[PDB]
Amino acid sequence: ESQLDLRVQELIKLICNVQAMEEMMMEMKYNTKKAPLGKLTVAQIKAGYQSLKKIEDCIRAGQHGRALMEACNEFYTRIPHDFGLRTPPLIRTQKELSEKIQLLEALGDIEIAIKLVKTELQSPEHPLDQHYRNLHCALRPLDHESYEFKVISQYLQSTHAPTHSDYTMTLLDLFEVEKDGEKEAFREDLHNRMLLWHGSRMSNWVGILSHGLRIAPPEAPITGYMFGKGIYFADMSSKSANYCFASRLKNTGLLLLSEVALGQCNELLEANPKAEGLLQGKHSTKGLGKMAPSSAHFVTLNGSTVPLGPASDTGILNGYTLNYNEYIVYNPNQVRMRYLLKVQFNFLQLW
Ligand SMILES: COCCCN1Cc2cccc(C(N)=O)c2C1=O
Repeated sequence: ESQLDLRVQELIKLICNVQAMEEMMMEMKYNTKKAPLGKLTVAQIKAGYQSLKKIEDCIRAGQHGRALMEACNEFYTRIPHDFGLRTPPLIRTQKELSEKIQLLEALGDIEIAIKLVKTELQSPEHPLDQHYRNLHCALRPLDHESYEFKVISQYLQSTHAPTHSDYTMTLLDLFEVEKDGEKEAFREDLHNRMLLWHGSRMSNWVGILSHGLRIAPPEAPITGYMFGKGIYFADMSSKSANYCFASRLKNTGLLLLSEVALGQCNELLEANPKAEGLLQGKHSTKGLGKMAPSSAHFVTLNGSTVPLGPASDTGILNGYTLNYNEYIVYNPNQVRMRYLLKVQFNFLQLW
């Protein structure tokens, strides 16, 4: 029998489920049958990113014919997909290229997860307890009556964007997060600390909790990252929640809240994959949104500003303009993971 709080038991059971990872990869068209997740290697993933660079080259030159077909076929050979009887689809847009980056990120997190979930041959501990220990990340459930639950609930609801109307979110459980080493590494000296959202797919949480949020590797396509290879956050819960890729079938997702040491922001109206080079002493990039929470409503929680909603106009308009802010830091030492929300997505099929 498990010695964990039942809330933690259910969380661990959810994120450490290998079959759920398999099903998630199958939904993304990855061929789990022919290329078992247990046998996938970091070298194979790295080569996958390299083949995306060649696709990126085609996209940035608007070459959509045989050169693109060949580049996509190379990627599909390295990272097996299951397209049934259909001609393999081409990867033609920045959006489609981003989906493939997301796949490789998920594969890397699953590679980590499969190693982590291995249990001891003989042990006095329940499997759930071994998985939990192997995270090296404390997860302490908070009561729904608590002040922290009240404020985080308010943050979640008040920053659900009105343009993200396809679903609502219900907070099922809330955990305080303390990742081994993060406090010691954190730039607690930097000003402008904010409590910001980060969403990710369900397959990714074992990786994120055990290794923290990470930046993209040098081999990844540069233009797959609209503000460069950093760690991306939102001040709108639903902007991050969209990156959970929850569905009617799998409607439980997680959202992470982290204390982010932004320091001096470099404010940008337009996307620039080379943004990190423009910092010139500044500590973070802020993609400037049309709509944002306003300072009048902000509260503090454990030394971080909480940008409570609702969102309203920022006076920012362009070319393209971001709907909502996004914040990018380029070193994990500017992040301290703080809360993990177990969220039920309630989908509305609107027409
Ligand atoms: C290929 O991936 C590029 C980064 C994609 N982006 C952009 C972004 C903005 C705001 C929040 C988030 C988040 N995950 O919560 C993200 C995100 O993942």
